[PDB]
Amino acid sequence: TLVHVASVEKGRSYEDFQKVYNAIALKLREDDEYDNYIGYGPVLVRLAWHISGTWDKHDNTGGSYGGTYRFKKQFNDPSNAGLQNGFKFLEPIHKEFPWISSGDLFSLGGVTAVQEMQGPKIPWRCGRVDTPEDTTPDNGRLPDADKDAGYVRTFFQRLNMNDREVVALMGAGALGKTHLKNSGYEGPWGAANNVFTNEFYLNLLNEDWKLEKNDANNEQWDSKSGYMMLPTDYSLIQDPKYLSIVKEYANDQDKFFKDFSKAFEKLLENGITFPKDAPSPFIFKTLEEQGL
Ligand code: HEM
Repeated sequence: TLVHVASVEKGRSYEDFQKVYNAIALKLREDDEYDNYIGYGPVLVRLAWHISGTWDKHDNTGGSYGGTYRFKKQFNDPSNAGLQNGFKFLEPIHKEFPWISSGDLFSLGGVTAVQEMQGPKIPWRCGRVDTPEDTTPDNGRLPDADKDAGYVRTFFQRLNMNDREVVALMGAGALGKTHLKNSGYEGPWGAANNVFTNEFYLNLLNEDWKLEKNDANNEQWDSKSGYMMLPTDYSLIQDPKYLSIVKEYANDQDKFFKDFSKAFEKLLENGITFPKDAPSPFIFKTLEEQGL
């Protein structure tokens, strides 16, 4: 198991990272038109999870720390197609703040997007360090969507995530949508695409789902309301343990926010050793809380 010790960007503290937060949040506001006015919030949240989700607990490869990845077929793979827009969004931020590492920026982008879409506060730690010499390909490390509950449970054990963590994670605020041309799946999980909610769980339990074939010839669960669920999403109510938790989050927004917050931060911090002398996690204020 390689060891990856967090190292604070030289001389930086809270206020420096809140400035990066603010520029990300302000660009989020400014580039409102992206993806039929969904904006960049959702792809940023997906970007943070994708780079973090390359981690393997068994040898500590991958993860957010090194910020250095090689994306299968340079994003023209259904597993990662669409993420380049997220990296392109963060390039001007990186140019404005060249001192932040890549792992810190990718992960802070996901935290910023969640909060600015009114999701829970997500504490965030700095100190990931680029590892240009050691690149992690995402190839085969992220999960397939045409699978069942056992697949999902087993996949996530590699990320040291349990049933609750997994169900909290996948709902992912019901942000954004699947795009047929990226992934071979089409449609949103809910009606409020760029607001962080527990509506994934509600829709899953309350919508009338039909198992259909999309124009890419892949099966997905569809509702007359125009929502969709991937086979892996749907499995969360086919498995009896997952189903209980789905119901729990459907019925308690605050519990879901708190569980999501813990699991997302954990996900974003996997693979990383924080010195005992490391600063405490930062909780960034939103633009709205700052009156900006
Ligand atoms: C079993 C695990 C999961 C599967 C199979 C998977 C599958 C998918 C697929 C197929 C898409 C569509 C990509 C495209 O068409 O644009 C996608 C979207 C997305 N994923 Fe995942 N995902 C899973 C886990 C996660 C989790 C844990 C998060 C974050 C906590 C998440 C975040 C998102 C978000 C926010 C998008 C929307 C992107 C956009 O609107 O541009 N996913 N995912």
